[PDB]
Amino acid sequence: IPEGILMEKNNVDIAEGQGYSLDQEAGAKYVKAMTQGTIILSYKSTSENGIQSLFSVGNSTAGNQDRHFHIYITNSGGIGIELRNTDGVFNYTLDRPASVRALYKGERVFNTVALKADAANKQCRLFANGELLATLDKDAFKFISDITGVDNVTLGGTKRQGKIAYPFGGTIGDIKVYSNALSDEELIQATGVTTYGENIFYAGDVTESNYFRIPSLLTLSTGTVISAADARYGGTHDSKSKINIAFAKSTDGGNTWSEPTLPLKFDDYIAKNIDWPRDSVGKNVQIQGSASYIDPVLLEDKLTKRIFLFADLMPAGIGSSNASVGSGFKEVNGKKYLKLRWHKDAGRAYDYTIREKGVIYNDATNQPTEFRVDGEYNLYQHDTNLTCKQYDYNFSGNNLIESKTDVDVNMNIFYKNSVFKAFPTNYLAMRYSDDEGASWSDLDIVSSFKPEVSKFLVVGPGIGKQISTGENAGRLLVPLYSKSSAELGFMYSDDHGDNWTYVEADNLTGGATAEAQIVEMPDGSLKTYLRTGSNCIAEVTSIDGGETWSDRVPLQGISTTSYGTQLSVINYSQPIDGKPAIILSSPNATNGRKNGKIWIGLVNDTGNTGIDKYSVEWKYSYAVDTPQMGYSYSCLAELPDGQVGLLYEKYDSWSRNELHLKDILKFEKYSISELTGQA
Ligand SMILES: C=CC[C@]1(C(=O)O)C[C@H](O)[C@@H](NC(C)=O)[C@H]([C@H](O)[C@H](O)CO)O1
Repeated sequence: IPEGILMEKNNVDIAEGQGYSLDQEAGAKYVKAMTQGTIILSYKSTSENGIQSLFSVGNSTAGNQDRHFHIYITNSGGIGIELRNTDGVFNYTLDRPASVRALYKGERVFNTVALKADAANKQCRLFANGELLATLDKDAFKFISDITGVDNVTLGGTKRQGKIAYPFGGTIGDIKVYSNALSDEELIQATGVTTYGENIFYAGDVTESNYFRIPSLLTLSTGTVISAADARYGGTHDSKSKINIAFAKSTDGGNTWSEPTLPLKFDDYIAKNIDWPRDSVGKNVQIQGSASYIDPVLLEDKLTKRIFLFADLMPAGIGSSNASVGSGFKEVNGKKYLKLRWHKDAGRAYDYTIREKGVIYNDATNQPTEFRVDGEYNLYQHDTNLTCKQYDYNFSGNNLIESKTDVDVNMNIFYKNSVFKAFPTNYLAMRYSDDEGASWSDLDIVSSFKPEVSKFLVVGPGIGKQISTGENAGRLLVPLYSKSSAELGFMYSDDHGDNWTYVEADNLTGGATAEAQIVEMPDGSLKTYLRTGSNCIAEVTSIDGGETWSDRVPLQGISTTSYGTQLSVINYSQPIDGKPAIILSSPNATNGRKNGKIWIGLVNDTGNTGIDKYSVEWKYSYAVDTPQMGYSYSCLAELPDGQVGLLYEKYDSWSRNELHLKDILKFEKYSISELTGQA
């Protein structure tokens, strides 16, 4: 077998289920005997077949259907390989879900992939569109030379007992087969020739997080576009993990983004890039003793130009599912204060409070203690800052070891090793900025209003809303949801963010995940669209600036799942078809988070008054990709030009098979012309 390229073919159209024989190529005899090597190919799939082999080499004869090697893709964007010679001899597999796409802006696009079988390092590596997707190490390295009775080299399928299995349909732009193992750098470069959309946050940036989730995108009145997202360090798991909130901005209409910052973060556990295991056991493991921030909301007060960032604040080892019932506050002298437990007191004895100027009081004696906290909630004993050892986390087999290091960090009331510990329920935190993120104010815990009967009261991620007209013009609103007397709720402010008031929008006690977003009607009334625990998105209306809301009404015509997914709905500044318009984003499948679509709803005045004054006609729907392609949480924003920006999760964030994937948060832009099917 010679060194270098054994075979190359260009522009090969393959009819679905037909395949294409490469048996008469000059180098087929070498390819059928490869001991190692590299395969790189450019393709465009036009088929909806479940599994589609791009390239294969194997034994096509009777009873030898498990003797072959193939690189394949799935209609849901997965990519992988199978190296087989019957299960008793060997069956090596490697794959990564949501690695390729099928359609972009209405047309089928090319993806570039590569497999590297490195004999010297006894390792296999998969690449696609400029990214290293997965790695497989084997002590008993095997390749094509190890398959018994190889008799074919095929494009677009795998020959099994004389039939074309895993049928591809489309075009193989180019394929190059090398007997040598090219470097990872060469493959990143080669496959990086085809990319779609862009990343704002990514594995390797200064956040030091390998994973991101829960997008927020907002264009400011100044033209600057800002964004935020969960920087999920310990895999893509929800809280009871180590998560910080990342932030970035664009001053050129969303073309390039700044170096990300971490406006909301904890230091009890180190922030580091770590590859979370994706095996059936390790994938379920999550960080146990870390405090975190989760689910961001961005909002601008157009009058003052001030911006706000809200997020849920989870004490050490807490998440919504295990938060304790209670407000986390205690009323003394008619004023609500954050309550604390001295580490040497009884397990449930919260006998202290943080009062004026952060001074901690002994509630029993009503006398100040020798401790206090600053605007960051870090402890001080007699003006000396307290510290504790930062933790690190590493896997030893399937076990996650969380151990103290030698690094000292400031002791915070939300940390597990703090001398004074906060009540283990969730909180609502916020910071404001008057310089578009160059600096943020002190930590403001606004959840003193948390109902004492509630398990959790959290935010509906995305953006908030400021009323632009009517009697309540100027009012700031942020959507909330809880497990208490009400499910859907809101917090509003009439003094530009200085103080907030909580509102219960219903009397549902089930605690379903009612994540919602708010839109304003022409007269200042409001309509809120929300995820529900039923098979539909609900709509509620308010005629009094969000103080009271109508009963939930199903949003007719827009399909969803029973468990549901967060949605994004925004106001658009110009009329569409001459009418006021709102734009909605959400996966459209009835099972699985996939088939994302952007809808345009036109506001019509029915001629009635009150809650029934307006009716929204969802006139247009725009499919982002093919039906099986993953699409989860998202956030829309009207960019300074006429475009609509979209920051979304391009994978199924609910699936137990798609956890811990890197670089799935993508940013794309669409014109109203495109969105209205008008090309
Ligand atoms: C595993 C994903 C949970 C999540 C969701 O995607 O449904 C994401 C979101 O971040 C999360 N929020 C909090 C505060 O935990 C919720 C939540 O975990 C429940 O799943 C409610 O849907 O939904």
